[PDB]
Parts: sequence; structure tokens; C-alpha cells
Amino acid sequence: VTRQAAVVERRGNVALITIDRPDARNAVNGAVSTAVGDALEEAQRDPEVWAVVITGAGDKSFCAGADLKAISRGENLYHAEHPEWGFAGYVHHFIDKPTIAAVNGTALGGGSELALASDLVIACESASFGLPEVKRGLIAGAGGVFRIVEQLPRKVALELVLTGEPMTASDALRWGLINEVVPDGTVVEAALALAERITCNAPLSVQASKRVAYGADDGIIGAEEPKWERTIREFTELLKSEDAKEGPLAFAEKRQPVWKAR
Amino acid sequence: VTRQAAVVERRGNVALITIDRPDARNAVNGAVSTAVGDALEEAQRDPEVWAVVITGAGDKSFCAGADLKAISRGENLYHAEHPEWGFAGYVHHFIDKPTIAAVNGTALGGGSELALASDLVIACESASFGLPEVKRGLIAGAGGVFRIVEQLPRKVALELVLTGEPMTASDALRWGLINEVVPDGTVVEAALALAERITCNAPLSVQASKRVAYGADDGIIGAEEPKWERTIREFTELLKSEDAKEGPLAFAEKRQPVWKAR
Amino acid sequence: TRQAAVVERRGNVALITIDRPDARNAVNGAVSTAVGDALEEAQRDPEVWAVVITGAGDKSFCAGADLKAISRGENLYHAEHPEWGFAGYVHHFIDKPTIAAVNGTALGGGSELALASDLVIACESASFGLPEVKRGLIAGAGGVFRIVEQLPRKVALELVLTGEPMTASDALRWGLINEVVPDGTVVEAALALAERITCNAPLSVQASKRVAYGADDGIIGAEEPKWERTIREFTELLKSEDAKEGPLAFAEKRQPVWKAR
Ligand SMILES: [K+]
Repeated sequence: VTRQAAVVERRGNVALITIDRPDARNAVNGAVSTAVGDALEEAQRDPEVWAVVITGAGDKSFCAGADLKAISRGENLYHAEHPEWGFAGYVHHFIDKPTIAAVNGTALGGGSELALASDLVIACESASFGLPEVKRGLIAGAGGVFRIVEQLPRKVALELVLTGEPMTASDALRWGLINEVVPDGTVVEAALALAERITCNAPLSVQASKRVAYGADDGIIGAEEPKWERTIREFTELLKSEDAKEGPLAFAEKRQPVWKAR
Repeated sequence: VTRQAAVVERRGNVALITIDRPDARNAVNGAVSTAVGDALEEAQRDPEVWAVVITGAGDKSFCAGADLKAISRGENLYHAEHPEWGFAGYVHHFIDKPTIAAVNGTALGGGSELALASDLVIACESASFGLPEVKRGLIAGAGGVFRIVEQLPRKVALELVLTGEPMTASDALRWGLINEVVPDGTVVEAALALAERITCNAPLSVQASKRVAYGADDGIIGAEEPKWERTIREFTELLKSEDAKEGPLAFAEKRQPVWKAR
Repeated sequence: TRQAAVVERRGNVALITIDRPDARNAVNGAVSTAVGDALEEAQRDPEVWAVVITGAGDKSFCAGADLKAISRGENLYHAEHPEWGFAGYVHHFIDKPTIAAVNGTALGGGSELALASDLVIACESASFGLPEVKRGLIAGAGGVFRIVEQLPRKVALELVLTGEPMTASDALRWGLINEVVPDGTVVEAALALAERITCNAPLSVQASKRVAYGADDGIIGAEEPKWERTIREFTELLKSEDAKEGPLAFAEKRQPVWKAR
């Protein structure tokens, strides 16, 4: 349809990005990655933008992950100029400005990966997080596996990765994986309120603090680059497997998959 | 003395390893390390083994740590062919398959190190963890010191390390050090049920995710290698100290140790 | 004429007290020199098996850097050892375990002392935080990079980026600190924690500390680039107009007007 895949708007010193494909549960195709990647670069460049909020349209889904139809059309899913930014033009796209994921609904797979890549997270009551890629014969290749082990206690993170089972918003708050849980429908105002508790502070201070906290130098987190390389390497090999073909196919006939370990 | 030191059983796609020296509280000698190390390597090589559970015989002790009579006889406590696998053929023995410690009783010292080396942990209600070596004149030389600081909040890990005091299974659960606490006597069934929520997933996805989670390349966790070197160097220096003999002599003469800091 | 810190021995424990309660135990050159020396002495002395640090009184553990001393152009570091950093403490690894006995408010520099310590006991009315971002500055004494290691990442970044405080009770719940005790009783509590450590083999405890931090020859290799990054960022930030506006507005009890330069 003749509509923008994601929209951007200003609220004071805040750039609000809304993934706007609610019929597709806010799944990410190339159009989304273009719009979100461009929006982030613009937020980076504009000295008057002091914080960023990303959210999904509607109340059912924050981001369902990569768009399965787009994948089957063999479409490019990444920013066309900057594939190095990774999934949604977002996960490997460091900027100085603080980013807040306003999780308005289900956030499984790529959706959790967006939250993990963000600095701060507010989720609504009915939101949930997880990396169910292992149930599908792939892996969370947009940073999920190596970032979850850093953002949850190791044993709890490994349970989540290895079983592919979801975590409720309430449990994520309890673990310190997210910052706040709010009523469904209110996530954007809650995120803006959090942003305003940051944009009241000295912007160069907030931004310098963000770089120090991450160990970022010239827009690159040095310690993460080998994790990206390892992930890319593991993912590529995985795709050669028959199981990586079987897994998506089974979910596309609602039957259980038959794993061969090859 | 003449039973297999550790026993292996298949349960579906799960290999179940039981340390089987209940009379010695499942303390580890060369025979245990040989059996456990062999079983891990076989689980690695068998493409039909998709998860491993390790446990100890009976309801009193998961693992008492190093066999002290074996140590006093100057015996080799490691796997005879693979001393590099370290304590029990286990703690420095990375395999692609998810490992679950089914902690059936006390797990102080080496017992905690098996738990720390495993991917996931289920404990019985009366189980306890800790690294009491500091009370004797040595350190946790099987990876316990550097892994517990990664698996508990820093200040909480440091208290456990420096005091040598135990942590209950319920507290471990609350911190996210372990995954589940179950009634005494049911830990094996509970670990197998957890394993079933892993072996239902695509095995190559699960194993690739494990490698990415740990940053493992060709069976080595590069980041841990200098931590092992440091641990072994420190441990060696302590073995030679006067205080390292005062510790056990004081526990034998049923008095308080008088430390000399040499 | 007065002494700024008090150093004493209790059994095998060295007890250090910042003693400027009228300045809310803010750190100047005299504090850093005395605190640095005491740590070095605790390191050298084989009978010192643990260290406790506290502030006098019940209002303030440590208010941070002394703003008068700064405005007077004074040196705030140990006179011989700038490399030890804030209070002679935050970049000064020793083999002996250290316990921060947080006797009251501990924002800014005070939270950095807690973060640099091995263990922390706080009174009920204590609070932690890094409000530097509200002043046009940053927590350049290790606070930003250590807080993200010692609290869950999302929770740490909230603290860092909002500059809002955290109560003793929430710090305990997260495992940032080890114990919360009634006001006025932090020193007895810190010494009791210390006695649960000095009962253990001193060489074991100290080797365990080294392994736990990855310290070789008194240096935590992994933290050096983080120090360098912090110093580089701090240095550049001081050149901005906002870095002057922040402390000026605070001194003038008004809201700062940020220019983002
Ligand atoms: K040991």
C-alpha cells in the first residue's frame, strides 16, 4: 500500500520514530530499514535532537521481526546505502543521542533485538520479549545472542536463548532488562516522559556519558565488532543446513518441524 | 571402590552423566575425571546427543570437590589424557551441546565450579553453593573466582568470594545464578524436563547460539584463557605458602587457624 | 591547621574516616593525600588484611569534589600520585579487600568511591547516583564505566543518563551494595563484615581479589582503555560553554540553560 513504512516526528528535543506497518505486525522490510536508518542518522546530525524514541504502530506488536514475505521475495531487508547498520538500519548503528524503545506490544526475535540495541526500554503490560529463532532453525543474528547475555544474568539469558521461550514484561522489569512497565496504550507518553528526564540534562554530558558507558570510539564499539563477526560467521554456516530450510517451512504449514541435525 | 566412577545413560537426545561415588560424597578423583571427560567428548561427537545433564548419586552431595585422600596420596586428579580439561574433565572442556547441572545436594567448592561451568542449573531446595577455599589457604582454582563475578552481581560475587560463605539455592535463584529450585530428590527429572525444552529446538541453531553466547571459536573461549592463566599462577603460589598447610592442620587439630600471610 | 582524614587500626583492619563533616566530607588535596597514603600503607603492611572507608557523621558519606578548592584552582589529587585519581582512591588497586561504609548521602564522587570499593554497606538514609550530567560534566572518576558493570545495563544507563539518585534499599535489591543497616551503625556493620573476611587466609583472600578483577602487577588491564576514554571525553567536555553554565547555575540556585556547545 501507498503509505510510509516508518514515520518520524519531533516533540521538543525528541525524535519519535514509529514503525508503521501494523497489518504486518510492524515487521521490518527494506522500506523500514531505509526510513529508520535515515531517521537515526538525521537524529545524530541534528544538534537540536537530544533523544530518540522508537515505537511500533497500534497495540498488538512492537516489531514482529524480519518480514517473512520480503525474505521470500528475496528483497533486501537492510538500508540500501548502509547494510553495515544491520537489521532495521538500527542494531549496528551507534549514535550519540540516547535511544528509548517504547515497546507497545509483542517484541519477539528482531523486535527484542531492537530493544537490546536501545539504551533504555519501556514496555506495556502485555509486551513480551524472546529470541525464538532456535525453534525456527536459525539464530538471533541481529545482535540478540551476544547482547542478551550482557543484559540479563548469564544463566537466565542462556535459558532464554537455548529454549527460545518468551519472557514477560514483568519478568524483564524484575531482572533489570527493561526500565518500566506501563498500561497498554500509554507507552509513547511514558517514553517521552523518560526522555524529558534526560533532555533536561546537559546534552554534551549525556552524549559523552553514553560513549564512555558503551566504550564507543568514532561511532564504533570496538569490543562488539568481534561478536558481530562471530555471529555473521555462525549464521552463514547455519544457512547451508537442511534444518535451516526445514524450520521456516514447518512454521509455514503449522506442522511441527523435523530436525535432522544437518 | 570397584564401580564405574561415573555412569552415562541416554534419555532421548540427552546424555545423563552421574558422578557415582556417593560414599565419598561424589568427590572427584582421576577415575571420575576420566569418565566425565570421556562422556563429554562422546556427547560432543555424537550428532544425536542434543543436550547433557550432569548430576551426583544420592540426595546429600552433588559434588564434594577434589578427593582429599587422592590429593594426600599425590595422585593425578585430572583426565589422564587431557589435563587441559581441568577439574573433573569438565570445567575447562567446552562442548557444542547445552549442559545442565542437576545439583542434588551440597555443591561447595569444586561442586560450585561444575555448576558455574555448566550452561544451566537446576538445584534441590537444600542445595548450597559457595567457594570456601579461602578459609583453608587456597583459592577456587577450577574457574570459580572469575566465573562467579560474571554470573552474580559484582558486589554479591565479591562477598561470596572474599568471605567464603555459602549461598542457598533460593538466593541463587533470586539472583539468576541458577534456573530453577525443586524439591529434594526430584532434580534429575526436572533437569531432563528442562533439557526437553531445548532438544525440541533445531540442534545446530542451539549449538551455534551457545558458541555465539560464549564467544567460543574452535572449542576455545578466548576471553577466558588469560583468566585461566592467572588463576593457575595464583593457585600455584598459594600451594607453596605456609598458610596453605596451617589451614588443613587447624581443621584437623580442631582449632582456629593462626594465619601468617606467608 | 586541621587534619582532613583519620587513619586507625582495629585488629587486622585499617579504618579510614574522611573527617570534613562541615564540608559534607567533600574531597580536597589533603583528603586525597591522606587516603592515598593509607591505602599504600595498607598494601605494604602484611598485618593489614582488610580496609574500611567512611565519612564522619550521619549526613554525608562524601559530597564529591570540594567546589571551593576547585574554584580556588587547588590540586584535588594526591600531591605525589595523580595517577591514583579522585581521593587517592578510585584508580589505586590494592591486594587488601576494601569496604565502603556509606554513613549518609553518596552522590557523585561518593558513589565513585563505593563503585571503586570491593564491598558496600549503607545506612537506610544513604543514596547513590551520578548527577554530573545535570551539571554539564560527567562522572570522570570511573563512575560511568563501572556503574554499567555493577548494575543491570538498562538500569545503569537510566541512572547515568537521567542523573537521578538510587535509594540504599533499591541498591541492595539490585546487588549494587551488600547490606543496609540503621543510620548511625554503618562502621560497626562494616567492621563485622571485615571480620568475616580477616578470619580467612590473608594470601587466599588477596589472590582471590586479583583473579576476580583480572589484576596483574597492580593494574586492571581491561580498565585502562576505559580510563583513557573517560579522560579524553572529560577533557573535551570542559571546553564547552555548558560545562561552565552547569556549575554556575547550581551555585546560583537556578535552572541551567544548555546551549549544546
Ligand atoms: K578447587
